[PDB]
Amino acid sequence: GSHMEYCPKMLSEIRQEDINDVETVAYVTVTGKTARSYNLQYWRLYDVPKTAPSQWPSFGTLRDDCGNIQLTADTDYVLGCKSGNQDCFVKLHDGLSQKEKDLLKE
Repeated sequence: GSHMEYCPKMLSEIRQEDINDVETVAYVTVTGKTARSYNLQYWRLYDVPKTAPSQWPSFGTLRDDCGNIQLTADTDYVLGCKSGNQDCFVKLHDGLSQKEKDLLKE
């Protein structure tokens, strides 16, 4: 079926509230798109809201059932997700301010 939980949102600004409400925040590149999911390369899991797990896969996918995002090929994003890559927020990595860098402990 379709799930509101697989409708990622673009964030203009990453704030503490956004970080606290996800399980992981990651630095990713979108490497392509299958049917309904973006393909992802993971570069780093930030140590927020909690210290990052020791082990994490280099590849993953992000499902979008809505289309309220239009991610571009070979483009870098910060991706904040609850477990299973649901209720995600997305922000262009090249658009990070120093404030956001500090929140992410970049």
